[PDB]
Amino acid sequence: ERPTLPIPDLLTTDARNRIQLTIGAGQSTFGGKTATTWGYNGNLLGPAVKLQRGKAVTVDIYNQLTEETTLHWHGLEVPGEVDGGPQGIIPPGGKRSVTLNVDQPAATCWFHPHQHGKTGRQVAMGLAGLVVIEDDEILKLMLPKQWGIDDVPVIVQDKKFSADGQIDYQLDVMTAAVGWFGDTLLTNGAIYPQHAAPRGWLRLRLLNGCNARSLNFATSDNRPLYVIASDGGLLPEPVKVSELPVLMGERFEVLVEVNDNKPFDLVTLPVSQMKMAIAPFDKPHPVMRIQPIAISASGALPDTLSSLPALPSLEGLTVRKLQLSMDPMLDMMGMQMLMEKYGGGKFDFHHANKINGQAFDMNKPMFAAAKGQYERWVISGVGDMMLHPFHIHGTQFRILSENGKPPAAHRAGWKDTVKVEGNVSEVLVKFNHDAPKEHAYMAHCHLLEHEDTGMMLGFTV
Ligand SMILES: [Cu+2]
Ligand SMILES: [Cu+2]
Ligand SMILES: [Cu+2]
Repeated sequence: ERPTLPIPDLLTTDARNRIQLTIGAGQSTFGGKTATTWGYNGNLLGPAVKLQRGKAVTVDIYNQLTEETTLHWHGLEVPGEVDGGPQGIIPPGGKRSVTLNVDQPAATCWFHPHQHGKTGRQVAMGLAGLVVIEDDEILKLMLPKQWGIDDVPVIVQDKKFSADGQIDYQLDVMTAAVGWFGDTLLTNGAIYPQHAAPRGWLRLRLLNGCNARSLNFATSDNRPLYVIASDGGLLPEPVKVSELPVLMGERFEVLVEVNDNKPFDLVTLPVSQMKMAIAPFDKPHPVMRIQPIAISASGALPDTLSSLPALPSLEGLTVRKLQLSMDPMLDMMGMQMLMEKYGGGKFDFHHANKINGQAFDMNKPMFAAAKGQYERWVISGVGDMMLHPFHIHGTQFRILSENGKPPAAHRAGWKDTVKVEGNVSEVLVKFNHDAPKEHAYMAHCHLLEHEDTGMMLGFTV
């Protein structure tokens, strides 16, 4: 009765150097009840696009939805033209082709809609896919690499459903304040699936694909997780942890030992968002069952994985300050609402959340950043106690200060997201590619309902 963990197709180019992605609506079943869902190349979620560093691929994108959408390639160091800006809106029945030039270390990135004001809803409906970047360096390590066997993507997402089974998503005052949270946890679209893993090392490419919920991975029997990669790729050495917090939109790759016939679970532990943990995420929650099989796998975990460049001197680097702000009444409303779950004048919430006192204006980039030079961006969330995972397009950056303190070792490598939660973060960013006004990059909170209600800025390079 325990469903098998679905494995996204790992797609490579055809003989024409092309990959096709179709965006469309279908049906899925959750807990025995059908729901209308959206997917790439299917009814729900999407495939994993395989890229090779230093090689070009062209992606043909067909929008079969009845509304506009866009595609954001989260974590890719690509020109702003790839996401597209206004030219990046794909009308119903429209086609968009993008040629991806992959010039960054091996990493697990992802892709998802980014229509402003509607990103939360389109992700909630089902749209997300993966990007697997490979390079020469990672292949020489002889990591677990049999996709779907000992090298497995694990996209973890919550959803809220109505009584009839349909996805229950509404961007209203309360969801704009706190985010969209559900009580049903999905793993590659399935409820508590199991994966059969050969003996030895099992590699999990973890993605927190929730709109607003932070996760904290561990195992049911407290066996450790060996973190080998963050958002932007390999760490210099594996970092062993007993638990692994993962913010919305973040990825980590971990190895876990499969050493006998005893099944065990990947779980997620309670997280305080504000300072409340709400059922059914107020105690450890299963994510998926790992079922050992008698076959042994040959993946290895070397002592050294990669090399990170030394941080440059901070003297002389441009400093950019970004102040996140939540509307005080959304902030208050959200605190009271969570306190109860845990236990007029013309206001428009669609532009109520802000950066540097401005809600996102698609026609006015806030600044231009330098191309090819390190900058220090300082992001403050001092006005409220909510979690804002801050994401910057076009770069894999280094965290200098995460929410007031130097980053943990497994978060000190390549990142595209930094925690901001009532304190101040500082990141060292470099943009290798152009993004003109008509194809501007974005920087924003990745709690999707916050960015949909104004907590985003555009910038050019
Ligand atoms: Cu994203
Ligand atoms: Cu936020
Ligand atoms: Cu974004």
